[PDB]
Amino acid sequence: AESHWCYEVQAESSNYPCLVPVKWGGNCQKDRQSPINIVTTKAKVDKKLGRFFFSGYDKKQTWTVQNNGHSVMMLLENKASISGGGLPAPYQAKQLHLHWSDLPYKGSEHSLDGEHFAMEMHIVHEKEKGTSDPEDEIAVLAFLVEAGTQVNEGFQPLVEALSNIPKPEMSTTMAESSLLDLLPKEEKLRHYFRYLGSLTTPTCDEKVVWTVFREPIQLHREQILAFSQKLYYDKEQTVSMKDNVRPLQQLGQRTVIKS
Ligand SMILES: CC(=O)Nc1nnc(S(N)(=O)=O)s1
Ligand SMILES: [Zn+2]
Repeated sequence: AESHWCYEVQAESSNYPCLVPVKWGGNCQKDRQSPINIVTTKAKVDKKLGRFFFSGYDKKQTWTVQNNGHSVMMLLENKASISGGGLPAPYQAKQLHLHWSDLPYKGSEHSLDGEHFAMEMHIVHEKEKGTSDPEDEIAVLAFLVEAGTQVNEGFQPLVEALSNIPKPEMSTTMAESSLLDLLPKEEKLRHYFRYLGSLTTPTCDEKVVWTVFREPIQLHREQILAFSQKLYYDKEQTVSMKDNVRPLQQLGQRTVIKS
């Protein structure tokens, strides 16, 4: 490529040339890409999609959180894992990160029935393989975030940490907190959508089994704004981190199923 990959907002907000999403390389131009719009009434029920088992999600830890230049990322270091959820194996948690905007009607990568949410949180896990790379090497759990007036206390350790990592490659330690602190109530997580796709940043490898939960996380408008107010794409701090969102891709001949 002739320059570093970026999101559209970065190219629009700076005179420094970068490669916008439609121009991304790697596998980004192949035909099983993510994110997608989900028509919820067209997704077929698959009874084999049962409940998830979240392991290590309840435990209070002091997570390392970092600005990687295109998101904020918690390092999960195999300290959590998942099974069930119609998955073919257990998966080890690697990192958690987010995509957002600063307007309530956009910020998520996926849309449900043409509606974008204020943020989307991705928990990235790796497959525990056997002897028999695969289409489902990575399991990403996607949670949509709806802006409101409810202060989400569970999110405060993360939101407070943001002031400490404004620039790329900066890391800090979050106050004691659990992954469940960040999620909707567990019982609400029985309803989710499932399809096979890609990572949503270069090289956009087609190795992700996606889960998009129906239940949104409720976050106060100003907790969401704290992301774009405190974070930057560059050490120069010329472009606030927001609209770190890949445009919608075509489902093509794929099928979306639901629990
Ligand atoms: C470092 C790493 O895990 N790569 C990721 N790239 N895109 C991802 S996402 N947005 O689809 O969850 S994760
Ligand atoms: Zn992501």
